[PDB]
Amino acid sequence: MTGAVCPGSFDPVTLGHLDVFERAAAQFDEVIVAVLINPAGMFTVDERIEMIRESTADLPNLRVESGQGLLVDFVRERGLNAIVKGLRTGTDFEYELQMAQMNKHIAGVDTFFVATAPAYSFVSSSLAKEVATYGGDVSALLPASVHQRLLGKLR
Amino acid sequence: MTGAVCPGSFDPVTLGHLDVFERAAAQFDEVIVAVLINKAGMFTVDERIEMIRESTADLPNLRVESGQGLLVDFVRERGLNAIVKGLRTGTDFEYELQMAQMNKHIAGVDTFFVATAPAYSFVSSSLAKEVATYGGDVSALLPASVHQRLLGKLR
Amino acid sequence: MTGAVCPGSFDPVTLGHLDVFERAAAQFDEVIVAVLINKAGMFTVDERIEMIRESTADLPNLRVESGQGLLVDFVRERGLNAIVKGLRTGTDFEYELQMAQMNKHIAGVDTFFVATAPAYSFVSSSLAKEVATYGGDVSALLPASVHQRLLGKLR
Amino acid sequence: MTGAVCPGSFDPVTLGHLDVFERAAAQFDEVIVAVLINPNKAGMFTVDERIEMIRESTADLPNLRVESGQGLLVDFVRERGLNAIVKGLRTGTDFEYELQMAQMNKHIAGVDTFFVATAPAYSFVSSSLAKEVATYGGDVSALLPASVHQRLLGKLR
Amino acid sequence: MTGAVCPGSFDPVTLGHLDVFERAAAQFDEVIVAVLINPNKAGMFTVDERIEMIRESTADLPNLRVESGQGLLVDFVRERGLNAIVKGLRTGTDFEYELQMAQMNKHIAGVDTFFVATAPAYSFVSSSLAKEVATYGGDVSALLPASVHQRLLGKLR
Amino acid sequence: MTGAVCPGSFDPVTLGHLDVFERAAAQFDEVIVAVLINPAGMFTVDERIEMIRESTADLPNLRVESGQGLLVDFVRERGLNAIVKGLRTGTDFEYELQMAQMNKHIAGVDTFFVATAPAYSFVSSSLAKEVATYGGDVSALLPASVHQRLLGKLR
Ligand SMILES: Cc1ccc(C(=O)O)c(C(=O)O)n1
Ligand SMILES: Cc1ccc(C(=O)O)c(C(=O)O)n1
Ligand SMILES: Cc1ccc(C(=O)O)c(C(=O)O)n1
Ligand SMILES: Cc1ccc(C(=O)O)c(C(=O)O)n1
Ligand SMILES: Cc1ccc(C(=O)O)c(C(=O)O)n1
Ligand SMILES: Cc1ccc(C(=O)O)c(C(=O)O)n1
Repeated sequence: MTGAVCPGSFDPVTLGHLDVFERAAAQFDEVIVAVLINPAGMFTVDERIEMIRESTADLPNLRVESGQGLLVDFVRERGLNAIVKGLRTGTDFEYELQMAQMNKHIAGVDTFFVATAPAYSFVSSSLAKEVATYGGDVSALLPASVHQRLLGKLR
Repeated sequence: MTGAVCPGSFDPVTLGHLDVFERAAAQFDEVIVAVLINKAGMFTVDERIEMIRESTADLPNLRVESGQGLLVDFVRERGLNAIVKGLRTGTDFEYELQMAQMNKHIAGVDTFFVATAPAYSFVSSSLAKEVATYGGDVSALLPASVHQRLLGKLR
Repeated sequence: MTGAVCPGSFDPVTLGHLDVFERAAAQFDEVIVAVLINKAGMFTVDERIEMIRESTADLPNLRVESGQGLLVDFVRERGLNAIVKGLRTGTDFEYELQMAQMNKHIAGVDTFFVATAPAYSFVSSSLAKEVATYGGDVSALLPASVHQRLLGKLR
Repeated sequence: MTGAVCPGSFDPVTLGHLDVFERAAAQFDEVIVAVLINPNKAGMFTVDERIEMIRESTADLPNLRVESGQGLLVDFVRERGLNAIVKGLRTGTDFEYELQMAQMNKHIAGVDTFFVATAPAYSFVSSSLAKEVATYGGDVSALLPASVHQRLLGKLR
Repeated sequence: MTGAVCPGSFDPVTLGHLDVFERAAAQFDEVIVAVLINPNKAGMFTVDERIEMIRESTADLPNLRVESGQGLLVDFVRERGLNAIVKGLRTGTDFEYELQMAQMNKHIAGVDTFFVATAPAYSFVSSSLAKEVATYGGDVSALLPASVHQRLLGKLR
Repeated sequence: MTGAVCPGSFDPVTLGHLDVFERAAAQFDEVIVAVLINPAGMFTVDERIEMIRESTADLPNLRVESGQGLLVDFVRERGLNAIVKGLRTGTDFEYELQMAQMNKHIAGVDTFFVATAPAYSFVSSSLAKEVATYGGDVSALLPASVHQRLLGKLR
């Protein structure tokens, strides 16, 4: 039984995230999306989880959970030791590499990186929110349910 | 009827910026420098605009305006669809690429990048202010007008 | 009286190149595609030129010429002093920056960089030829005319 | 029935490669090491030598096997009923080229590429730099598995 | 009478920093570790604590001394009759910003900056990531000198 | 007694190289420029050494020697264990980092990197030769004696 964790704040989840989720779910027996919260954003943890579940309805081996603290503890507590992280334009890859090597050192957890599809490579949660805030149309970059909710939080 | 917008916070404008303005003005019929308002910074919007106008008096086809909201709206509301953005040492080019792809997606606006001259490649508004704050000589890196104004804000 | 030169070996021209040509032609009055002759490659200079002309028939202000020697001489001998160069995934941008600074130094020619559309961001002439050689379908990544011609050279 | 292909020329395999093999084998049900051969440029080691050196240093990995191939990697992957590649990263990896290839490979064949950074201890070895250093007498013994080191010295002498 | 300044906030010093200190001390007649303080943002450790942790882990380096400062690094360097900075590189270093600062520092004061990559074993530690990991219970004991680790745990508790 | 080696092929030496030499000579008691030859260029080893000696006449603690084989052997044979390498626009820094870590591992030799001055940041031996070959003026980027010799080898 294989498995990996897909971590992020997902505030909100984007089609870039979904693409990575789909690829993880296709290649591992079990995937857990870890909605990591800070001491703070647009959507509550519960809202974020609901948006991810709506978007991943077709992935029966993927589940969504909230987490706090050390990512490697979240991973190991669930009997796993792999992380799958997406890459997009603007990803701080050098910092991701630093964290991957740190996470392997402190807990033996591996990190696999996968680039999101070119079509979704320039969306990020932060930039989608910024563009939407000023009336820009990011509907092609987000799940339909997310775009609906986003307009709600803004209007 | 060609034209481009050169965006930035310009707090203050540097010779690195001016070099890019000059190239934009040499290659496009019309250039608009967009002083993006959203942090208070050191100089007020009017001061920034004044300093740019003073530094670009020899560029007849260049004008300076402030703007709020999406950069692409600023560009499109003036009948243009090109941005000219400078590169220097320390530019977050990956983030600029993300924004360029987003801006093309949401509004059909092209972004052209040009590297500033080597002599001005290590100045930024932030680093110039920091160095000058602590008594370093940045007079070779700023328009003569700007430099005096900066000393004024500090003393 | 604005103008830019779009240089490359174009062996063959891709949709990534065409996207850049289209943007250059939309933002400058005059565009010259420079097919730089110096390795024999797959297609002859005349074939490359033909394929570009066929692919750019809807761009009235664009023309195609071959060139030898310094790119800056090609540009300056046509009364221009701007280069428009595309960026894709795998572009050696650091080398392009070195050449841009050198070209500005020796001839006062500016270089503007523009990222090609995400959909065409992973095609290159080399990778398209390699993949097609081994039977991969690159028809979505090349002008329809070019694609048939490529199949011809292979079969 | 999960699985991935770990590709390379492995001329010779290094401890950097082996680290990546081990991680892939720990995270996928089956792993195939694809020894990709250019039929028009011989390397230092023959295909059989390359395969033997990998097998001898992966004997502890029961779910890993080693096969050679040529042409499109995605055909090698798909003909084995898989659609994942696991590729290692080290210092000096042309990551932008690997990203270009990954996006191309997804486009033409639907195959996903997962990248994993090799351990810091092995992050500066590559087949090419190991061969170069050894050619001029440098000690690369700590960077290559035992199945490789003296065979490499043999080729050079 | 050669010499270099090794700058940082060292809040706390890591084994990555110490590796760089050791290399600088091996290659220059004198080394000064400059503990640069922002007078308007306190860190986890006080200046005296930072200096004590560095001193305790550099006792074997007779030609290294430790001093705090603020403001322009190049003034700290020049007022000591030196004109070289030795700065470490690790994974996640903002090298482009360091390059910008190096060119600025040469321009305004004639001071040269030499960069050296820390050892692979210490390449993924940083003061900030060590503090973050330790805050949430992760084991960073192998990445920090003995002068630091339990003091860090003390601050966090 | 401190010391470092500055390695390269220097075919020919540029002002970028000279800037690095000067900084090494200012910071180390002894500097050795290692002219490394391959199994191949424009100038012979002896010509390269002569051009470097002409350019470094004012550096009494710097000497020039040819070398073959492992750079770390060259360094250690001379009682040293430091390398000083310059950085310019277009340097393959990731490969330099790989070699530095390899060189430290196999022989305990440290590598210090220093960026050349912005004015000399876009010259390289290869690009200077290429530009000069087609009649471009690189005289501001090379020592006077070198530029003289370069015109000689070309004409
Ligand atoms: C698909 C994807 C991958 C990575 C990131 C990230 O860098 O945090 C993002 C995002 O910024 O929201 N998105
Ligand atoms: C000439 C120039 C080009 C780009 C930038 C930028 O990254 O915003 C700057 C700056 O930081 O002030 N300056
Ligand atoms: C669209 C595009 C932009 C740039 C390049 C290049 O790096 O030369 C290429 C290509 O490799 O064919 N293509
Ligand atoms: C461990 C490892 C990962 C990737 C590579 C590569 O860039 O091909 C190598 C190598 O070059 O031999 N090695
Ligand atoms: C060894 C080392 C070198 C450089 C840095 C840095 O980027 O400031 C660090 C750190 O962040 O603590 N550490
Ligand atoms: C000053 C300098 C530093 C490094 C290099 C290099 O990368 O080889 C060069 C060059 O290319 O000739 N020049």
